[PDB]
Amino acid sequence: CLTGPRTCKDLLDRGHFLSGWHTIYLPDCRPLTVLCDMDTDGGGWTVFQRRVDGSVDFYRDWATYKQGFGSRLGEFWLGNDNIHALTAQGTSELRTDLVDFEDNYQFAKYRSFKVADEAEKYNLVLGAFVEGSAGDSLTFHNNQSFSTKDQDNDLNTGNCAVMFQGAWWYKNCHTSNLNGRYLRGTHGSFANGINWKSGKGYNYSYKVSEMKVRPA
Amino acid sequence: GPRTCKDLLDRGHFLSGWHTIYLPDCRPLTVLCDMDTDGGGWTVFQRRVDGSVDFYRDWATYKQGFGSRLGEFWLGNDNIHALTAQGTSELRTDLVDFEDNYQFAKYRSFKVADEAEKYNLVLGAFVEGSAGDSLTFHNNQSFSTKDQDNDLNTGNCAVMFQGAWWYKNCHTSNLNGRYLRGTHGSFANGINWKSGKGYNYSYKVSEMKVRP
Amino acid sequence: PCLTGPRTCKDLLDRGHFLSGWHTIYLPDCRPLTVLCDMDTDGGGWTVFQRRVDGSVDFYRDWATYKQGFGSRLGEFWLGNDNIHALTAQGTSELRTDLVDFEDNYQFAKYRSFKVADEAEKYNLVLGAFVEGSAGDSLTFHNNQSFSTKDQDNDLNTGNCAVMFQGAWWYKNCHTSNLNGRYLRGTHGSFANGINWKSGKGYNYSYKVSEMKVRPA
Ligand SMILES: *[C@@H]1O[C@H](CO[C@@H]2O[C@@H](C)[C@@H](O)[C@@H](O)[C@@H]2O)[C@@H](O[C@@H]2O[C@H](CO)[C@@H](O[C@@H]3O[C@H](CO[C@H]4O[C@H](CO)[C@@H](O)[C@H](O)[C@@H]4O)[C@@H](O)[C@H](O)[C@@H]3O)[C@H](O)[C@H]2NC(C)=O)[C@H](O)[C@H]1NC(C)=O
Ligand SMILES: CC(=O)N[C@H]1[C@@H](O)[C@H](O)[C@@H](CO)O[C@@H]1O
Ligand SMILES: CC(=O)N[C@H]1[C@@H](O)[C@H](O)[C@@H](CO)O[C@@H]1O
Ligand SMILES: [Ca+2]
Ligand SMILES: [Ca+2]
Ligand SMILES: [Ca+2]
Repeated sequence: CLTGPRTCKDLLDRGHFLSGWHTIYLPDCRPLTVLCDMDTDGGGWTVFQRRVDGSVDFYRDWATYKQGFGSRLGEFWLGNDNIHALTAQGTSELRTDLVDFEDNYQFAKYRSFKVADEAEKYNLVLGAFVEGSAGDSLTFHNNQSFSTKDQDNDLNTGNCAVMFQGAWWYKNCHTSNLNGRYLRGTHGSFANGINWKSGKGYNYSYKVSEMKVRPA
Repeated sequence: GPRTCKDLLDRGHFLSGWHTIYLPDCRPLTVLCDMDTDGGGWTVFQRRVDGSVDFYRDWATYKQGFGSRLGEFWLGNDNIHALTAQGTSELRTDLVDFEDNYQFAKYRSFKVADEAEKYNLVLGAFVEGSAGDSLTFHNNQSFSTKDQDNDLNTGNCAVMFQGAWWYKNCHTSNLNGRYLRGTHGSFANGINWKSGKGYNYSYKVSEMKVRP
Repeated sequence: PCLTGPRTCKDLLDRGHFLSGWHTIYLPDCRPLTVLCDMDTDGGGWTVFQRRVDGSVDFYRDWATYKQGFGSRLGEFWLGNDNIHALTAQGTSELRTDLVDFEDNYQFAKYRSFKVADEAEKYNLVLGAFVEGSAGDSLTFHNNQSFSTKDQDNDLNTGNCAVMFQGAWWYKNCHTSNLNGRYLRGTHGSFANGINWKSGKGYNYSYKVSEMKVRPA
């Protein structure tokens, strides 16, 4: 409803100062309950990805990544249809917040972030890297289909989602793997964790990870 | 508008959480929906997770419900009846020990009568379960709180085992017992499932949930 | 809609919401606000305006932030001083403090009345009789005190209490309680800069859980 809230940004302007699950209205005016981060970097971010404790299985198939999964009480992926619905007219920016197991925070911010629809297999349109202490380990994945174990759309003679137990805009294969296994800090296994290459490397799996959008 | 966690899943709520539904009498009830386990679409009426909430409670409290949407809770006997009376609901219990071993038992049908009949347990055959069958034993028995004794033992099961349950003479499951945190010396007064981890082990997590 | 609907967590309990959680109530001015209702503790029906539970949220914050509120419905939060005032402006609500240590010991402390003035009077605290509580009175001490943050010193100490004790509070000179202090996780060497309650576990112990909540008497 034109005079209803359509982003976490709106809700903030309208005086909801507490982070939490609010329902918003998408461009097409269908209602959708989302998590609003009202605290970080000015606040007003819609969170589409959350990892926090390893409670939820993220090594999932296409249908599952399509529709979303997890729990409002915990970890979740908002779902690719929704993430597209939310970024349709790409004027909204991306923030990535990582917290390690000693509670050290790092992050990264992009100017624009858009995922295409299923027809173009949730393609990643990412505008410029603006800054962040995590370094830029997403640009590398610009202009690439999203792949999962049962649907391969990567640039690797093998199946990247299996080789790195995740779901992602995989090329050959990745520099970031935020949907990887919740490995809890330093791990021997190679690059199959919640990893950000310019952050804590290919052998460290963050304690917390959030991916979130706001109109620019 | 929706009448079960099952409906909500059908209409495309894929994320577990607290949604409001509509009882067949029509009072709306905000319930926890487990959209993940075993196909999803389960309404959770009991959750233990961390020992934050006191479960050694009286009749009025078990009647109306207690605890926190943020944590542990009992949905309340009136609601559990409202919720399982009309049409047939299937039970299912998920159990997690402190060494993270997942377990369950699952029943064809599960119904609790109203207060007049003491929220009596009406249970169907065991479908399957790695936790074994530690509930059929309690079928056709009244509910008992500490302050109310409907148990078929001349002592007071509820107080001997500090919980609440359709206690008989007395129990082979005690999912509303004390949050004892794994192995305990004390006898059968924990979150215990006899064919599961035994009378001397209190699970880390416990959930009781229903689906059409 | 402002009239038909609920105005306190007490009403909601009366209306048959038996489960603790976030419900919307209507301020005396008709503005909707989403509050946390503790339907379980001490008869139930309490509106929670402060919660600490895991150390996930930064509480060492400025005036504007304490004014408007901050944190997460999923976790820790301060409801905001304007709201806490809005809620107690009619002067007839009981205060309850629920604390839990890292041994799972539960202590509480209760007061007959609790009111914070508006911003003009710097959220001045008006507190009534200590009714009882296993945690001891560590609040009466802070009667009649303005609320202070790091960037706005309104205390009775030639120095800055919020800085020294890394929190925010009705600091006097400075405190016997510091429930908005740093989440230090049990025993700490540093002096009185934790989630501390002096008559409770002392100046060198930071509780695992803390909640401050109100209910119409
Ligand atoms: C709350 O505390 C105040 C003082 O604290 C200030 O105000 C509060 C609300 C906050 O803003 C704080 O930050 C401030 O620091 C107490 O006020 C005092 O009360 C006592 C009585 O209990 C008064 O004592 C009287 O003194 C009078 C003397 O003449 C004049 O003195 C000064 C000038 O020197 C003048 O400001 C004052 O108003 C008098 O005109 C006299 O009437 C009589 O003999 C009596 O002894 C004292 O004056 C008050 N102080 C101030 C700063 O005005 C409140 O009592 C307390 N409230 C409660 C309920 O406890
Ligand atoms: C873990 C996962 O994502 N797999 C699914 C579901 O999508 C599959 O269809 C099913 C196999 O028929 O397993 C599960 O039920
Ligand atoms: C809560 C609040 O308003 N304070 C902020 C910011 O303004 C501060 O500079 C910082 C202190 O280094 O804490 C925070 O980052
Ligand atoms: Ca391939
Ligand atoms: Ca008896
Ligand atoms: Ca000062």
